Amino acid sequence: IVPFIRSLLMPTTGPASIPDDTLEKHTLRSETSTYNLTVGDTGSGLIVFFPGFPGSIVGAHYTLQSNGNYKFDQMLLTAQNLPASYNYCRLVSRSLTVRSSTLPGGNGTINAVTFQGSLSELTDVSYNGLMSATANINDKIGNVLVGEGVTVLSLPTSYDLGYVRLGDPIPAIGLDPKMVATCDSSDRPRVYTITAADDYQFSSQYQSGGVTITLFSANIDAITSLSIGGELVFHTSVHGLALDATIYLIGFDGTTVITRAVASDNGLTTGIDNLMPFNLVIPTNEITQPITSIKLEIVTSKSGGQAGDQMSWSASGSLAVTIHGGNYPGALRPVTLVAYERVATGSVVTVAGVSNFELIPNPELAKNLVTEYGRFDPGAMNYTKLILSERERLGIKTVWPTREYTDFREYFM
Amino acid sequence: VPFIRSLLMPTTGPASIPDDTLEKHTLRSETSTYNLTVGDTGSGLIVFFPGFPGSIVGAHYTLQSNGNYKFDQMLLTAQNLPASYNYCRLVSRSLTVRSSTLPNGTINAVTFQGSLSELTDVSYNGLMSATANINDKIGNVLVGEGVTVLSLPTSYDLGYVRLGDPIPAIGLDPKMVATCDSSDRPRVYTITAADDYQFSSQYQSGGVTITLFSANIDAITSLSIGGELVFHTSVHGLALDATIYLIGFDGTTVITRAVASDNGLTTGIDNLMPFNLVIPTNEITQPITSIKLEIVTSKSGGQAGDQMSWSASGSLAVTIHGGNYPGALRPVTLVAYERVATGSVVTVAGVSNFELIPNPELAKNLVTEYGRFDPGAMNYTKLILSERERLGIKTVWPTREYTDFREYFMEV
Amino acid sequence: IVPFIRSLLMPTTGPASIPDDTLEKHTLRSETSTYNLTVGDTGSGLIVFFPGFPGSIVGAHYTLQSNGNYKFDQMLLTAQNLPASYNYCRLVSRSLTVRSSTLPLNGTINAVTFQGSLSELTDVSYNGLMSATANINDKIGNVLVGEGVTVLSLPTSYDLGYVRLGDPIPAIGLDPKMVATCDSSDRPRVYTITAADDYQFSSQYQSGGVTITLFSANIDAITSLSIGGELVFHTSVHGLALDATIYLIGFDGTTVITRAVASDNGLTTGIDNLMPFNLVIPTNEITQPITSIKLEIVTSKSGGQAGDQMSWSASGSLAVTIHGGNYPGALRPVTLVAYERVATGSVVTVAGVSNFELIPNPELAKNLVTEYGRFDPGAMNYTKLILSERERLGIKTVWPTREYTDFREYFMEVA
Amino acid sequence: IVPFIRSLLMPTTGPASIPDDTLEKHTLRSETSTYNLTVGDTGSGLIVFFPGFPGSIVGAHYTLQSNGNYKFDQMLLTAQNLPASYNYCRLVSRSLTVRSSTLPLNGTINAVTFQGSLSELTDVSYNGLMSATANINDKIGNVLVGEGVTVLSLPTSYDLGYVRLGDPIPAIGLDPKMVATCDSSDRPRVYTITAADDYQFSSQYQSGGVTITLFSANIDAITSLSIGGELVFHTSVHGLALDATIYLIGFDGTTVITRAVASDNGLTTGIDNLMPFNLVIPTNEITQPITSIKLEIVTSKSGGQAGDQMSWSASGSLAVTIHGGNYPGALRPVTLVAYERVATGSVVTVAGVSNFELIPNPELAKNLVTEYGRFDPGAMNYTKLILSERERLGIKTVWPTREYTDFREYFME
Ligand SMILES: [Ca+2]
Ligand SMILES: [Ca+2]
Repeated sequence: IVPFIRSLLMPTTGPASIPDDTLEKHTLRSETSTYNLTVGDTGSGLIVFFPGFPGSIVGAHYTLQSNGNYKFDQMLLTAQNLPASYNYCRLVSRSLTVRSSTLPGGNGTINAVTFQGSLSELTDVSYNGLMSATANINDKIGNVLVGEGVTVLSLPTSYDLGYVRLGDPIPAIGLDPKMVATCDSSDRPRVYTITAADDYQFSSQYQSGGVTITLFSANIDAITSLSIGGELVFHTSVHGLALDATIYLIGFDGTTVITRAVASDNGLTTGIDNLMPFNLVIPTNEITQPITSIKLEIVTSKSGGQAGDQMSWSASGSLAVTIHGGNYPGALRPVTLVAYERVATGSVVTVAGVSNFELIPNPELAKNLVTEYGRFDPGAMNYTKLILSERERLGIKTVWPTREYTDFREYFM
Repeated sequence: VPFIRSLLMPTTGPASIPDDTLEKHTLRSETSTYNLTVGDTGSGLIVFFPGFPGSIVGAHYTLQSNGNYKFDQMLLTAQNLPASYNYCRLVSRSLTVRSSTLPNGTINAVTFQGSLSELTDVSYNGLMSATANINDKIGNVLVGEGVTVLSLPTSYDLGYVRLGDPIPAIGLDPKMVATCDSSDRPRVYTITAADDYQFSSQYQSGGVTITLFSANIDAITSLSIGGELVFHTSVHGLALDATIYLIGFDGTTVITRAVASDNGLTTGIDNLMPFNLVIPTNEITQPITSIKLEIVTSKSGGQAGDQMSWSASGSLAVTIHGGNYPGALRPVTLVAYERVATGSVVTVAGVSNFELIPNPELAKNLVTEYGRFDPGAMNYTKLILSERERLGIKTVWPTREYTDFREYFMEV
Repeated sequence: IVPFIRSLLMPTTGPASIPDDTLEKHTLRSETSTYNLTVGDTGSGLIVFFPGFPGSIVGAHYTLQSNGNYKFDQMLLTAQNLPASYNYCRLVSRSLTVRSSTLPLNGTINAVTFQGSLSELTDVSYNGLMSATANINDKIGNVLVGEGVTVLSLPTSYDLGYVRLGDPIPAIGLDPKMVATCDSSDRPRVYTITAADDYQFSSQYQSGGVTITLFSANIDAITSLSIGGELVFHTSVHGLALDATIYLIGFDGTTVITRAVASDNGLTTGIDNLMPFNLVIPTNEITQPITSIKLEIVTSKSGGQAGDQMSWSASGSLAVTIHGGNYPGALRPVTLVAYERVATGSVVTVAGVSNFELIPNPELAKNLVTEYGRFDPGAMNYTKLILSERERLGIKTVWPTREYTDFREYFMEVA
Repeated sequence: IVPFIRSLLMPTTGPASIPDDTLEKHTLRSETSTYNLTVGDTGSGLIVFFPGFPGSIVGAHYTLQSNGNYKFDQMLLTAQNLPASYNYCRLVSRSLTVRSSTLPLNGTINAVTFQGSLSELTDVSYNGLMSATANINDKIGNVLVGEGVTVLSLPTSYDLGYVRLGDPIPAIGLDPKMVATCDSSDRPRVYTITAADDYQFSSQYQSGGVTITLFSANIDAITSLSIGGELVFHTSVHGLALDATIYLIGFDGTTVITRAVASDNGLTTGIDNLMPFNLVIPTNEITQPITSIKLEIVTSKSGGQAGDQMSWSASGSLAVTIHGGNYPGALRPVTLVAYERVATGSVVTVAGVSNFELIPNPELAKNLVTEYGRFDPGAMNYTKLILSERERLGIKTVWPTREYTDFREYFME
């Protein structure tokens, strides 16, 4: 059969060019992913996969703790870091399997679902709640035995997608040995607009150390670089007030991933528009785990203050959070969650997969890597469209009990 | 071929676009129904955004005796799509405009390939020249018979657009608003407001105000304004106040933002005035068609004779989020009416068809799919459009003719 | 051409037997509906149709008042009252047109077919109606009143049973106002209201008893219903007595039926005080469609001390049974035709036809022959094919009359 | 291949419209069911399934206790609560698998499909179940728990009407605990109990009153029901008062619901003393399936003293109405899956799919399109043919999972 269809439904067989109209000279590659994750003491956990991610980020593993909160374990990537060798990329196909491979010195089920939004948009991430994230029967699978395993297959979220910049490093020199410079995924940014205050009235008695408040908290999604811009305007009738403002980017496990000062001892002048601008740039290397929320903290203070003293101000303002390349299909959505429970503590949950890409090499590699437009295959796209339209009749799933996927592979070959 | 049917006869329902943008989606039809009231001049203008990917369908303006237009209201779909969906693509759309009441009149309509503020003439007769395409203009149709606006493609293989849906958020402010906006394909305007511009004037209690510039730009949904102005001065004690105004098609101020407040200028130094503005969609009450910057110069302890002066250089960048997404700002279809009896009702009725992706809550009960495979649908669409002139497929029609066209199609 | 499809799509042509498996000896009849309704001073109104109603009730007309409330005008029925001549019935097909016929261009109509019953609509405004359904072929907007709209009844299931019509039964009584009927009953609709689950009431007295509305709920009824169940009261205060009244409210907010449930029911301390509901509301008492039910309870202590604390705790569930209410077409679906900007005093004209399968009452049976009805081998499959291609064929439940007329021509040519 | 037959025999592949004459505009949905049940200390238990239930109730789990009694564990439902989003429903197809997934080889399963409702079973022991039916294709014995059993729902009539889901209706009340719904009602089941026909009661006084259980009867209820009727009492003795209570008992012997029918009802001599029944038991109050009803009557003599005679004669009938009880699938049939010898603490995993034809509630109707559904000329005939050849084809209601799997292959080819 058509090579692309083969690649699409059976990624582990290798790559093939997407039969669309995005004619770029490129090269084809397969990157494997292999992880042996350890089960925590509740025997429950969650793996978040970004099936359509155009690059080396495959997912993240979280363990569920006794207190009911998740805790970040680690990212799941490809064998090598693509940005080190390539500058542009497009995802061709991908599949990963998750199954237990071990038992601790002398158990378990999986629920999985493919959600059409991004991580922070899920309304329920519990083992059982997941089963309702989507209404599509072929995008959910329940109570599969961990030992048999589940297979996650990436299905398209649009074709004729452009190539994505990989966040490759660029030629640069600096005084700081820690300096970092890259060209990021940017085309198709996602933008969140937050009006944190519209004549919001703040009022409180002085207090040594200042009074702190969290003006707002909002769910947003970010895996790679983002920028935060905009401004808050403050009004006050009180003399001697100074502000300290800090933005926090929170991870899926509730921990603080990034903190940035926005205002430091910003004094407020009476009867005037006090401007507090935001000029934040958060680079990818600082994001240690997926960001799922953003909150603003403001600390109001008065230097020569006394117990009882009045500190008050009114504020108005909007921020814009720009996730570079955030709306590129596959970059933040969709998400495939694989949850496991009742697995013996200390067991090994093994992840193994392949990702196939269309790539454009970086300058150094371009000297030795030939690139081409790729096999003309007249009916490949029509066939793909036919297959996907008949998705329900053919039973092509995004999540499968591995045994069934294997049977499906035979019935295909 | 369902797509062709939906495209040319939107009121029959939606169909998936036969392109290569394969996303699991659902198909929906949203109606638009309005009974607009005719002002005392008997003249008015309806501005339609034929390709708008979402719930905004147009805006109504009445023409006043003084010759200026006055904003009436927005024209939307029956329900607010962003409340139920996160992503969208326009499949097809058509709207009819005709008089339904007597308490007379004609219509001129045209489809302009730019955005609203780019039109050079918006008068009832002037519109007839906005385009050279005979199939994109229609003149003096009787208001009682009506006109039909049909949405024709401005590119396929367009991506799904974020709808400006609300995101989960909690804040101390009850008026707090948080959304994920239409962003892909931003439109960017760059304005160099000053390049060593010399300002000079004699003191004056209260300060001296100048409008540094005024420019035409278009915006319906969120936008941001960044950049900076740099000021130089040899005079001591000067302070600046600067404000940005976003103006509506009717000349009214829609939005004001302080950019500088009592910003004092130091001598022999680069005085920086940054712009960090974000204008959310909920604040835009009517389409924005221009932007202007105001600077007020002042000297606190000054006396007559004192000379106020500074030199400035600087550039701003106005980013209209998702502004260049085809259909978001351009094209525009204008339907103008005149000589209609005052107090009459101009009735608008239409259908909008979309490919949509449900929000998280609705996704729990709404099944999404890739959509019928129809091998020759795109080729047939391309053939029809290339023979557009020979087939007479218009973007604006005298309704009677559109109706005949519908019959001649269902019988072919 | 298959008579049934012809009847279904063009009801005014006459009846035909439903090609299903409900083989009963019956007769076929057509009842017309004709009304000249008057437009109120706001120029806005609403006609509610019960497109699938198995009997003579076609709809109800309401005018919109200056204050924003609707006001009941009258019921729309068939030329004759079917229950007076027949005992059983099945709806075959039905169509109605609504248009302005007089002048004292003066108006628009929005119409929609909702898959629930009247009280379940979330928005009944002229423009809100456009969203009641997502089906593009079950809604129509801003049609000129002079051209008009056509309501076409599409099936909500076949192989439906015959419905009892609410015919009079032989009876004699001392009361001249006595009424006895055999009612539509198969497939009742049942609403269960747990009005209170240890609800705590405590109120200051007030002359005449402190009155509260324990609860209010949306329910639908056009014909007889019964209300059963019981409330159990507990109290530590002596001398309290309760008055309870069930109220059945119309779509216009007016009280349609009121029934005493408790009258001077005294409450004994430290004991389960029982308040049973044994209500039967007969069809002839319902003057307009019911859209809500409320329980008013008046608590009184024997003294009469303005301000005297009153208290009791209550628990209970009531069951509201709408006889035959779940029979498809009896309460759902509903087709609403709203009009606005019509000149005050104009006449909105309604004209239609209802087709039925009927079983005559005893007296008429002596002269009306009944039969099983034409065998037509492919009629049901043809129907199913047509309905499954409903969107492709554009078969609507609401149409701009001009289009429906074109559709009829396009049909009589092929056949 | 007929989608409907595919759905019917292989529910996990998704829904299809029933090819009968109930032509309603509807939508099609699949709801999964996933449960990890824990085995008690006897290593024995019972799962009761309602294979044809038109809605979200799939079944109930009971553990067998050392004393030989069952104990209710929990209900087994679909992933989401259908009555919250839809108002009407029809069951298209359904299948569930039951197998052990953990070990802290242990155990066997016996399963049977009984044509009555739960309380009508004459024997619910692990081995007794094998006789509940004579149909060889509706019973299966000693399947290993590790391999598992598959319950397949087979029709109990077509051309069934849509069922009201017990959805909430718009209502407001003084009580925050107020509940109001439109219940499954078409085709009610009615039990008529003549509790007494001039029954003579006589007993010596006792401080506290004398208690008797006039009668006890097996009835079945899962959702709302009402009890009506009346008892008439006669007596020659002065000063007697009665207390009467109705108790609705669960399958495990526990009291699920209690209602006072008479409280301090005094008896007047030489007159007909009326004791009406006006009970309405809403669904939310039924915590587990009801399998019996009993009436308790406490006779007391106010000014009574030791030695006092107490007596009365009674006559009466009650009518218990189970709303929608006789709708095929609502109470009957029932499929019982029993397991024994399973290691205590093991997990018995349940995983299934339910397919429905539904009508959305008013809010969802604004965004969910409904249709009549694919015309498929021979689907019904093919279904009738298949079912008539049920024995020859070996189409079972309960299967050893391995065989069901083979059956699926033999069908897809
Ligand atoms: Ca393309
Ligand atoms: Ca039948």
